[PDB]
Amino acid sequence: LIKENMRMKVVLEGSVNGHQFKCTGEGEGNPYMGTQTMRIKVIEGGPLPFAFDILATSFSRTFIKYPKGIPDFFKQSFPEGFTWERVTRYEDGGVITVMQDTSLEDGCLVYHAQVRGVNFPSNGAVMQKKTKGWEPNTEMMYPADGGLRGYTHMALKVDGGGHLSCSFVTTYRSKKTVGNIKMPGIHAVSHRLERLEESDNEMFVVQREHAVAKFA
Repeated sequence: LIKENMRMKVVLEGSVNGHQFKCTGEGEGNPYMGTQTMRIKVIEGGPLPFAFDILATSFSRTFIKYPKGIPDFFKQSFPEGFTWERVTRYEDGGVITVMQDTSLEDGCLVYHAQVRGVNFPSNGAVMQKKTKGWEPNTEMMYPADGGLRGYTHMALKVDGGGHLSCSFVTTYRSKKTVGNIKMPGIHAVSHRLERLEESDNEMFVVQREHAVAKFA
């Protein structure tokens, strides 16, 4: 069901520091090479009064390059797909909670994400739009009662050479109601999320990710 070329579409909605918004995206990638690109529009609430970087990691686990010898939980979850649930905590006080659903409809991956961010300091880099993308990172993946827990410590780059550290656990759960899933062992996933394009007030963003599974 997961072909060498797959398309995806996404709706992402919620609020950060009380500011309500909605974004829509579409893209494509090669799930077996771990590559994808997505074009994203802010369709409600724009221009956002915060860095889009905080939303960027919420827009795609089907596109990880897994070796033969590490079972691929996400690809095996289809046709039904999977969900993920995350709480991201930032060094300077912001917390963002995300719930995501991943499905497959008529050959296309479809994503719905609900986001709620609070307590980002008003004078901090997020709310002042002084960030400059994510450092590449490695997500540890742990098997947990028929799902996976991912654990990431990520650094958001900020103007003037700083970074904001953030951490999170992600809970990945299968939606499969018929069929089997071969569970992997502990492993890691290397991520590079790159901003390719943006409009002036980040109302339009193109980003790409490269994700590769490796032994831990």
